[PDB]
Amino acid sequence: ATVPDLESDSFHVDWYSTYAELRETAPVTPVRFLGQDAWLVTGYDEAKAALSDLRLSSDPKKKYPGVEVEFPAYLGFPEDVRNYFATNMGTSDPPTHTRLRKLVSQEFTVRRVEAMRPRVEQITAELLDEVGDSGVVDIVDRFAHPLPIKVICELLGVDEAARGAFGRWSSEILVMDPERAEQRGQAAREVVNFILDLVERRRTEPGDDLLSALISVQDDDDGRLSADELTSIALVLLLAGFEASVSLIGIGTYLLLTHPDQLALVRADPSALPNAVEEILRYIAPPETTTRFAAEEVEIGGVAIPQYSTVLVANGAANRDPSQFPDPHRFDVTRDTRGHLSFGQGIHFCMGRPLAKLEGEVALRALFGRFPALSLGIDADDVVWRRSLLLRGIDHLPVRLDG
Ligand code: HEM
Ligand SMILES: C[C@]12CCC(=O)C=C1CC[C@@H]1[C@@H]2CC[C@]2(C)C(=O)CC[C@@H]12
Ligand SMILES: C[C@]12CCC(=O)C=C1CC[C@@H]1[C@@H]2CC[C@]2(C)C(=O)CC[C@@H]12
Repeated sequence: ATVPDLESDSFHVDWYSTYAELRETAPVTPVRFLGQDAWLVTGYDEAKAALSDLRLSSDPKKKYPGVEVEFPAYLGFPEDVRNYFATNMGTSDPPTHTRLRKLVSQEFTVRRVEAMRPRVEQITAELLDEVGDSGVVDIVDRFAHPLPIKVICELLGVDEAARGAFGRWSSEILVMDPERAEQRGQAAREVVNFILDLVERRRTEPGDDLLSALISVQDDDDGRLSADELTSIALVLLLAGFEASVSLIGIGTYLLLTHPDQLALVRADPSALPNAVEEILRYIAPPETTTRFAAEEVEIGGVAIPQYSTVLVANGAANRDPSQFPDPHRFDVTRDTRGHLSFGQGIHFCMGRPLAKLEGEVALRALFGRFPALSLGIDADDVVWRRSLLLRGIDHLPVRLDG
């Protein structure tokens, strides 16, 4: 009786209360979203199990007898555009996933990330030098946002008259509003056109960047990446490379400001920063929801999910499951955050974890170390949270530098 509609304000206003209600009733339940029926998984155990079950595919390009596969993330995307966004690690199942991840991991390494620490510190310092030292500034527009973008552009060899453009496109693709569908499909074409030009430019003039590296990358047993895989991989690395990092820095600043106790704990011991980052991700996971497609009938938590169903694994809800995390609504930077699902679970585990932790640690440490009297420019209850189950974040965060 009464299936929940994920488009309602209950999933965007104090949404975590709605998750607890649902999980209590049934960790696995049928819902409606973007006009289609789906199953949402709010339980921790149920979420881990689902992400570990390979009968739940991550490939939207797959064709099934009399079935039209529709992953919500692709609302309004023309098919040619869809395939450019969907021919990479996160959009492939083994054995394709296996080789794509192997070829990329040869170049996208911890060594390459570590060598970037000096540059990310410098960029952080510059951005902070620019905000001044007094008044109210949107910490997102002046810090949280440009920091991750500069780092990903340098890593991929993207430049000046390009950056900032994909910011607005990214902004449109982040939300699925049925009425803005084609405007969504349009920004998507632009992102693609940009990438196509970027890769060809790099083929013509290779450098020390990661993208040049991926173009030459080769393996004896796996081979090389096709033009399409290369273009799709560059697209996801660019997009996923900065968007969630923005959410981490913005939500994190917001969190520490509203929990003075935890902020004091951090300023005191810098060695407590790393776990603070983990607790911020656990508390409000940017990728609140992850999508899977049931290639076969699958039983999740005693519930049979019919074949060909769309499954929304709510990573965000699972992180606040009381049986896994006691007092899940208490933001505690000292708690064991082991096992949260914010970077995924299983084969599709986040390849970008090292870079994300680097940015969050360096950013927040630099932010709060520089502004000891930093405070929220607005009332905590007035902070506008982005309406997206795909990726949570704060688009505007006014803070007072001097207090
Ligand atoms: C705040 C940090 C981030 C969070 C919360 C995050 C979260 C995730 C999650 C939840 C997944 C799994 C998605 C699924 O199972 O369908 C994932 C996958 C992935 N992430 Fe991250 N991520 C972050 C930053 C990054 C960065 C900086 C990059 C690097 C360019 C990146 C690259 C990827 C890629 C390529 C995958 C696909 C992995 C695969 O399919 O094999 N991520 N990430
Ligand atoms: C989790 C994630 C990473 C960081 C970020 O900022 C936003 C997202 C949401 C979309 C995810 C992406 C990871 C790569 C994924 C799985 C694909 O291959 C298609 C969907 C896409
Ligand atoms: C999460 C994300 C990151 C950067 C950004 O600016 C906006 C978005 C939302 C659309 C995501 C994209 C990551 C790549 C995704 C998952 C695809 O492969 C299709 C939909 C698309």
